[PDB]
Amino acid sequence: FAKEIDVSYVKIEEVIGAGEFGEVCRGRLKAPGKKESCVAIKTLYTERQRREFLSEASIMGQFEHPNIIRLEGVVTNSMPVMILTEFMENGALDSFLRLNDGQFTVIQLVGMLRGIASGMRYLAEMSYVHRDLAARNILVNSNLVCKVSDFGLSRFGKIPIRWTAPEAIAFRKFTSASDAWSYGIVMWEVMSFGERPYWDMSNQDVINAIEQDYRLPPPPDCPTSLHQLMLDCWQKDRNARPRFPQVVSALDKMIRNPASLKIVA
Ligand SMILES: COCCNC(=O)c1ccc(Nc2ncc3cc(-c4ccncc4)ccc3n2)cc1
Ligand SMILES: [Mg+2]
Ligand SMILES: [Mg+2]
Repeated sequence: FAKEIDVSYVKIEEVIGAGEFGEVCRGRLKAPGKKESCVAIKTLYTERQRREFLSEASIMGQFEHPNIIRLEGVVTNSMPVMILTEFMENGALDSFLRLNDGQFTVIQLVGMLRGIASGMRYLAEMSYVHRDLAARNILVNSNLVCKVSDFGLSRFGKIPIRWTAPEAIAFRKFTSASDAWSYGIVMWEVMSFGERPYWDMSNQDVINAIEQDYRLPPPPDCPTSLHQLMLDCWQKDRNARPRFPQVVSALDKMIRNPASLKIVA
């Protein structure tokens, strides 16, 4: 593995959350010749489960981008198995926004979406299909920088219906274009300050609604240009959806022309 670290360099500070295979902790990483850094630690079962859990670390270690969670290291030679990443002070974006409901400006929200879109642009360029892009899988640092998290080389836990493109649900064809659909859902989550997508519907109702041309309405106070970008991401034809460089360009144009963001339906 790339970034194997001696367990003596890690001090676990406190449990900060619950992950899929175990606890999420905050800790301190101090390696010889390097400054001490704050880390988030995921601790871990069968051999296939261990290889799947560690597959997150394998791919994360091959990415380097300001909007992609940074791998600091892994503990595999010793037990328990750990994945260490940079610590993100504000945690998951959906809960962060619910805590701060209506407290960030449209320009700040657009900056967060631009950061997510830059991370996705990088992944699509690397031919990496996320498949689980959702606000709960975005982490936020003290400066409000949004980073894509939740990596893995495993195949579908269950398909996250509410965030998945219709061709991906129906034919299990996951592409950067189905991630563009998911990104549209993330835009809606952000502009709604962490509301659950299709909150008043079940998974089967969502599958039926989407197939029957229903699309999420603009969140309260959402600029029309942002809801139009959502509708573009939600085109039934995957080839008609904007690619991530187009998404970033559209958001940069909004940031540059804030008067456009004043138009609300
Ligand atoms: C005492 O607990 C109170 C509740 N917890 C928080 O407020 C909280 C705040 C910040 C974060 N930050 C954080 N920072 C980085 C993370 C990184 C991962 C991760 C992802 C993939 N592989 C390994 C780790 C998971 C969660 C992560 N969470 C988490 C919880
Ligand atoms: Mg780089
Ligand atoms: Mg996932």
